[PDB]
Amino acid sequence: VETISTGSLSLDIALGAGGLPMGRIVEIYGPESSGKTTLTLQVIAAAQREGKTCAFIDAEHALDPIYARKLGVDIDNLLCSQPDTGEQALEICDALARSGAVDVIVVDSVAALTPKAEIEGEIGDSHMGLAARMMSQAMRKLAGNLKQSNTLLIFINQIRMKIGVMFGNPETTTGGNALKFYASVRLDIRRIGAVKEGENVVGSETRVKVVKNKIAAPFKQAEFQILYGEGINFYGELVDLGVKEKLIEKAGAWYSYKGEKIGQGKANATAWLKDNPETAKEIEKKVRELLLSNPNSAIDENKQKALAAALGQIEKQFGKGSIMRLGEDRSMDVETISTGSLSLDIALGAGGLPMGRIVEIYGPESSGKTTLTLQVIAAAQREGKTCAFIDAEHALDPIYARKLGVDIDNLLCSQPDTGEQALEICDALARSGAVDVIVVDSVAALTPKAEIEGEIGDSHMGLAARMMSQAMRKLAGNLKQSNTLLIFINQIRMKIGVMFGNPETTTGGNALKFYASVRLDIRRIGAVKEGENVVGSETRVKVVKNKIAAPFKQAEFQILYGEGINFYGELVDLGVKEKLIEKAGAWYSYKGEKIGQGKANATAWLKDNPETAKEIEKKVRELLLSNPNSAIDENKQKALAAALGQIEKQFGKGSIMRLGEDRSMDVETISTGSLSLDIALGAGGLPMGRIVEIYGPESSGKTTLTLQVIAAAQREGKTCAFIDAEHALDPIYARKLGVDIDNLLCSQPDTGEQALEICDALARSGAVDVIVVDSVAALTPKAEIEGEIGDSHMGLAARMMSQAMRKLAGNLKQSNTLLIFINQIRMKIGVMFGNPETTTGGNALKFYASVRLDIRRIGAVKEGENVVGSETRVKVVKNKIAAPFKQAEFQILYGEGINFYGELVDLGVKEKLIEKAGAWYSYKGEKIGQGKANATAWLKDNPETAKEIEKKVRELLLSNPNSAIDENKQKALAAALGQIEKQFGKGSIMRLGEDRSMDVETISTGSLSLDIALGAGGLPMGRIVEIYGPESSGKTTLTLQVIAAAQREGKTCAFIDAEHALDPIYARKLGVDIDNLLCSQPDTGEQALEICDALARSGAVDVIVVDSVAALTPKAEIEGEIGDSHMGLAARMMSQAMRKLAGNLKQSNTLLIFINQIRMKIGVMFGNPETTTGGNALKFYASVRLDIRRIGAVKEGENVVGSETRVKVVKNKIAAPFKQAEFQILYGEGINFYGELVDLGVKEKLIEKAGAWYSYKGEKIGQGKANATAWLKDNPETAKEIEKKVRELLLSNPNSAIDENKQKALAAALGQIEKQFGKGSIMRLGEDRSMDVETISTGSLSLDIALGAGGLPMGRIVEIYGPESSGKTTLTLQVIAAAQREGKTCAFIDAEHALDPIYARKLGVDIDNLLCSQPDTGEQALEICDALARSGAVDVIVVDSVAALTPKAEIEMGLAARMMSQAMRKLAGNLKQSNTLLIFINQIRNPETTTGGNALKFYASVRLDIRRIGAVKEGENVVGSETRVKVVKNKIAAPFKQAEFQILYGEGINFYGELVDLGVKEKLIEKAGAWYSYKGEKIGQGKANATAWLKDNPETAKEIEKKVRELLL
DNA sequence: TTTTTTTTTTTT
Ligand SMILES: Nc1ncnc2c1ncn2[C@@H]1O[C@H](COP(=O)(O)OP(=O)(O)O)[C@@H](O)[C@H]1O
Ligand SMILES: Nc1ncnc2c1ncn2[C@@H]1O[C@H](COP(=O)(O)OP(=O)(O)O)[C@@H](O)[C@H]1O
Ligand SMILES: Nc1ncnc2c1ncn2[C@@H]1O[C@H](COP(=O)(O)OP(=O)(O)O)[C@@H](O)[C@H]1O
Ligand SMILES: Nc1ncnc2c1ncn2[C@@H]1O[C@H](COP(=O)(O)OP(=O)(O)O)[C@@H](O)[C@H]1O
Ligand SMILES: Nc1ncnc2c1ncn2[C@@H]1O[C@H](COP(=O)(O)OP(=O)(O)O)[C@@H](O)[C@H]1O
Ligand code: ALF
Ligand code: ALF
Ligand code: ALF
Ligand code: ALF
Ligand code: ALF
Ligand SMILES: [Mg+2]
Ligand SMILES: [Mg+2]
Ligand SMILES: [Mg+2]
Ligand SMILES: [Mg+2]
Ligand SMILES: [Mg+2]
Repeated sequence: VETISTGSLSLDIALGAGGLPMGRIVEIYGPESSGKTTLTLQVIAAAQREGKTCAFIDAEHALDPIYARKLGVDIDNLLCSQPDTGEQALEICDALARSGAVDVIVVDSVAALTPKAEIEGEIGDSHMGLAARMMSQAMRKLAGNLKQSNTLLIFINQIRMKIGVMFGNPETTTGGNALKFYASVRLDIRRIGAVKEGENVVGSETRVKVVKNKIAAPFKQAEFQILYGEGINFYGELVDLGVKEKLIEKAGAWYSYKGEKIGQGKANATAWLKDNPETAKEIEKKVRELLLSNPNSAIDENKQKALAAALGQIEKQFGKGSIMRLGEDRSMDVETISTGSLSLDIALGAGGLPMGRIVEIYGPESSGKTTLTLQVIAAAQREGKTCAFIDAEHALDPIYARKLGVDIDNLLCSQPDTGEQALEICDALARSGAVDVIVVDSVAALTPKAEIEGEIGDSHMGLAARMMSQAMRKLAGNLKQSNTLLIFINQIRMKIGVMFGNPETTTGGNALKFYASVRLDIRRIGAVKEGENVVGSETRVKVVKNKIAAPFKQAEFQILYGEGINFYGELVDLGVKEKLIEKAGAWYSYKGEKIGQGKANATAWLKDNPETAKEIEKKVRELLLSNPNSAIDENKQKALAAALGQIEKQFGKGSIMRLGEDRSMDVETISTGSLSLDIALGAGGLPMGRIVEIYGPESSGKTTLTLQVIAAAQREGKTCAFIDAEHALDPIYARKLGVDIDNLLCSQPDTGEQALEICDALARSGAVDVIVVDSVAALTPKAEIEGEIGDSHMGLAARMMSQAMRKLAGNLKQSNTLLIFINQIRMKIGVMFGNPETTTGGNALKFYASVRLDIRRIGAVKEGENVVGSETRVKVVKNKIAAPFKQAEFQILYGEGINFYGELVDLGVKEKLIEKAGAWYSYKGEKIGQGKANATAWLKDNPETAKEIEKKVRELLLSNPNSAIDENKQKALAAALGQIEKQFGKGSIMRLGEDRSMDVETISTGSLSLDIALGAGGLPMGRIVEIYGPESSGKTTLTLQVIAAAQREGKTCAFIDAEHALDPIYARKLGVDIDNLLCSQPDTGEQALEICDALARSGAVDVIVVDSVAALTPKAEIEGEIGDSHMGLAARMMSQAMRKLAGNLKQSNTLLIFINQIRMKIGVMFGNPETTTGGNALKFYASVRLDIRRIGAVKEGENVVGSETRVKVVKNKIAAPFKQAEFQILYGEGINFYGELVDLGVKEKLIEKAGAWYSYKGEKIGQGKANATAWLKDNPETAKEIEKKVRELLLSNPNSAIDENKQKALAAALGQIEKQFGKGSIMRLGEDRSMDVETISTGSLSLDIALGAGGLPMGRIVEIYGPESSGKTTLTLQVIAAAQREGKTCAFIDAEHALDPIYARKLGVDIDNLLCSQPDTGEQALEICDALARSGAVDVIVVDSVAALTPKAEIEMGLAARMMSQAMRKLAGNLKQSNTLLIFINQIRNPETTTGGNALKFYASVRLDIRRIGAVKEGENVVGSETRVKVVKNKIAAPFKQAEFQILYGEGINFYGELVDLGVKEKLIEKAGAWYSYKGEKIGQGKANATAWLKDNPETAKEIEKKVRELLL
């Protein structure tokens, strides 16, 4: 075995034998730009340095001869070949091997070795493993020849992925398995970092692993630097190795050799060795002796004879220039084209993009990719070059291209049908030699033929990737031999599950990375502004890959809209920077002469003096470029025409043509229904044959806007379709907005794939003009719908959308169909920089949209009292047909739509076409109205004059102004419709007007005034409703009243008690049929929602209510600890739930009501700090949202007997929003329905009211509201009559074997739920014993009475709060004592660290059995609570001071609040299922509050306010505290009763004192002055003595107590 | 033969 150096010392060591073995095969592989070619050239250079002869087979067609020279290669003696086919490449290898005159041969890219059959055949033609069998045959033949000539053959290879492998390294290598076996050495090379000169990236930090080795041990590795334009930092290695081997001394930063200092810092020591080559050789020789395992490494006139002969043979076999010395190959010289940006041309090092090469440009949407591309085309055309543009994205604006200086009339342009077609056109144009630059717009849009013909949702895993890989193989050679530049534009995608480095990728696989000679990352970094107006984009381009000069330089410039790259701007900045242009303050000077004040003016001057500009530019280039360069056309036109004729013959008529003459490319627009929006869009409306996205918050007007565009289109004879994926379209409302309901095609699809397949089918028919998809957020993948809630389908919707765009874009353009996608907003978590808002469904839509609109409600339109419309703003956030970032403001008037004529007035006035003198509006001298309202009415009334004004407003304000047949449509329409129905079932698409299942049906809410407020008379069936409000505002109550009303009509209901706080007895009092109410207290939030889905799908349940989304705790959270962060886990759960539920609920006609709680949003001192739990999804999916609030007390003199209540309709999709209802909730009775009826009756003049007397139809019905109410309750028939009339008068939107299938399906779904989630997971409320309320005494009799139920409820949460020393702990210990006295087990969490055990004993606590904990952190305290709850062995737990519950992070805003909120979520369920009472004591901070946030307010079943109101005195001594407790919240009995008792110190609550007072109050104990008597017998004088007597007579005391309880409980 | 592509707030 004999070896050759690799050019790296550490690699030579890693290889064990000191280098690569002669007469063997070697493979080198790695990612793009990892240093494969470089390494290879370094081995060639080292070999040549020793008199060896080398050959380079550049199959990749990307060798830079000048660069090879810089790496020390003898260019003039390097044999070089750029072969046509892979077989040719390998035949040359064999011939060179057999000659015995070549020492090392390197083949650059086996990946580029294309079989002859493949080259000749089309792109997208199958030749399975043809390259593999070719390689296999080559090795067989080569191995023997290489050995007998002692020739080293190095194969460079690229990396590919292996699709379908979910188990081990997914990486592979090209060209099959043969090379693996035949290689004596295999090397894996990788770039592991950057080498930096402060700012500049000057090299690559590199690692090589010896992955296979037949000449020494494998698996050693080398690390070294590749310095650009220099090569392997050899002397760097030498320093490190020298130091490591103790030949070079290193004291701190000082390097020494043999006593003499050689440099400070690695950089300087390296420079010294470079400078002293003799000493370097000495050190190297020693390093090798020390570290190499093996000791390795007429006569030449026979070589030259045989060389010339083999060379002559190769040329005879394969043609003239098939092999030659690199130095003399002119076709190998790098030639460049300007990019249109001066600073980019500088960044690229060589002055522009290289001819005959592939270039990639990628970046986010609207970053300037197409623009840049067109600017390079314009520059090329300006120099007489010929260009072609492949518009695969179907979004090129010819007029815009012209504005950027493109010669539209000579730009070849193609909008190809398939990706293979696109690439076949590229190949054909390349091969012709008549086209100079070709740009392919979006590889992302290059859709494989099989994908286009397949359905949406069919998987074609890496079909585009393998297509691209085949394309590069074929294109690289053709492009070089024609000197044609090919630019690929690419989009960005996210790679999922990557939280390390860069999550960004590029479309179309890995091939392009490798084959690109330059890769550019372009980005918008800011706005260019003319004060107000955004007039351009501030832009940055990074040179991310570079094969013709150093990489990683960057350019910054402006893109000015409608003008292009600000070239002269760059020139000023560069001129100033290079001291060619002088800048004194704001004054710019050239050669002494002032050229302008401010950058703007200096720029204008250069534009004006082109000769001087050229001079400055020439100098800037000389100063800043690192790699500067230095019958004929009638053959071109002949070959061009022939290739063009060929393309048209192969792919049909208009498959390629001059842009200027393609009529189908002219942008045509449709009105949006808003005039100011049409103006904002620049072109006058939305573009036909394009994709548009509209997004914004809930109820911002997305659907409305969309329907207005449909209406306007229909008004012009166009055909429209509406895909209601959100399942929330109101046909009657659509009609009010002027939509032709009877001709609007409408679909409520089952899956997202179905929705998109329908879009495709409608597009392809060519019979539909505009299609709108309502909510991409609602487009649920098939796998997701069939899966369970909580199954993860990470980015399944995203990959679906990405596939859809690919297929849709082409079809929409060729049918001239407008597709509008509505989207919702989501928050992106962990983003406190810029904008936390996003959009659903991934990144594809951003890129493919020609227009993106951000719509927002910015205020209310008011008729004094009534909210009659929404004030609206739309921002044009993306625009491909005119400048972006303009905005529109208009009104949406409910039940009417966009106020188009309103805009017209304002615009008319603004443009001085309509005169406005005070309040009077005039047109052409004639008065048209007083006030905006009347002027609007006038224009509406005079449509001809309105058109005239509108036409003028458009002329004045638009920047981008515009301009058998139907029986084929109807034929194709019917066919596509028939197809859709055959594929997806009967009613899967139909005319809206005739879809009965779309009509809105309602259920009463139990409140008459609410039913009126809702406009439609109640809540809508088959929809989602949300109710939210503060604690005890009446959410559950309202809900139960709707259930009761539903049951009263024979409907079936279910209640999901996630809050674990439903009182069955109370539900009964509110009129609920307890025995038939399905009830569930689920363990996790996913379970709760899975039950909802299952009940919905059964079709046997009519209304379902979920009590507290706030209580819907994700499974991961429940199983995790308290204080574990599950940021937005509940939100993503809710978001998935809505997606699945919406469709099921509609198709079963099931109403789902979600109750929600309120939380505060921290750091918000602007508008409303209130929010709702569980994220944003529910806002969007709810058809009605209700805000309920307690606004006062209903009183029977003393007693609080009900709550005065207000409900605001905060969102409404079935009638106008923002109306409100006010009614009473009477405790233990419910909503006072007949009360409302009286008030409404009187208000509507149906019931007469003379003073206090109420009359109906002449006959007196009662004196006072109370009695009139009683009368209606008593005469139900008359009440119905009055109610019917009140509804007719006040509703704005009035409505209009069978049960044995229900019971069969119900039982089945119930059986299923129980099988899935365990025994008692759902049952009838009436028979659930675990739901009954059980109580524990508080230790105070009067408190037990105040609580109504006789004490605190087991399995619930209780809060006690009050000032310091008010008796909180005491009370708590008394409840513990009472519990222990009954054999219960108690625990005390002393977070306040202030429990006195001796005192607890005095209050009668069993100290020895009281579990006690003084926890370190709040999370620990609560984790202990949870653990004790879950054990089921503790009966009552008290936590002393939530105020003392300090979060873990704090012992290192609202951290405690979010902790408490998480705790309640987890505790509520566990406490109920163990029947454990948890009491929280709280402190005070009405200006009073409580610690630890809002959660506890909501979750407490009882809240107690305790207060010291005076002193108990033994003459002198204060011996106790006089105490008052108010029941401030109560879920088990009426609230607001109060107790008063004494706390006697060292004794506790004075129980017998209470007994006296109660006894006296109830007339059981007689009190004559100061004398107390029982049953005639005197028991004491003064309260003190009576108390002592009862204490002394316990039997009598029991008797009195028993009676007091019977009377007062 | 050879990758595909994000999800979504928390709470005085
Ligand atoms: N002509 C050149 N001028 C300056 N730097 C170059 C040149 N060619 C390559 N480089 C740099 O050398 C490194 C490796 O290049 P190369 O050996 O071509 O990688 P590979 O062959 O593995 O694709 C890259 O960082 C690249 O930018
Ligand atoms: N027809 C047009 N009129 C005005 N501005 C445009 C037009 N087309 C593109 N622009 C603006 O130029 C910038 C870059 O657009 P473009 O080059 O199409 O980006 P990309 O191709 O990278 O998606 C964006 O700000 C865009 O709005
Ligand atoms: N059927 C209807 N009757 C009355 N007003 C409606 C109706 N539908 C929607 N609106 C009102 O119009 C505005 C926008 O509604 P919509 O276009 O559905 O919002 P989005 O689709 O953005 O969620 C809201 O104020 C809404 O309450
Ligand atoms: N079991 C009950 N007995 C008497 N009054 C009750 C009962 N449950 C609730 N209430 C009262 O009805 C009103 C509304 O209670 P609720 O509907 O549970 O409020 P929310 O569900 O909004 O927290 C409150 O005044 C509450 O005290
Ligand atoms: N160990 C004790 N000895 C005497 N008096 C006490 C003792 N502990 C509490 N008190 C008195 O009992 C009353 C209420 O105390 P406590 O129940 O601890 O109030 P809180 O816990 O609400 O601050 C106060 O007047 C206090 O002075
Ligand atoms: F293999 Al390369 F640029 F030559 F990625
Ligand atoms: F790449 Al684009 F609009 F053309 F984002
Ligand atoms: F997008 Al919506 F109600 F339809 F907020
Ligand atoms: F929402 Al509640 F008591 F049920 F405040
Ligand atoms: F002493 Al305190 F609440 F004030 F326990
Ligand atoms: Mg290379
Ligand atoms: Mg583009
Ligand atoms: Mg909508
Ligand atoms: Mg409730
Ligand atoms: Mg205390």
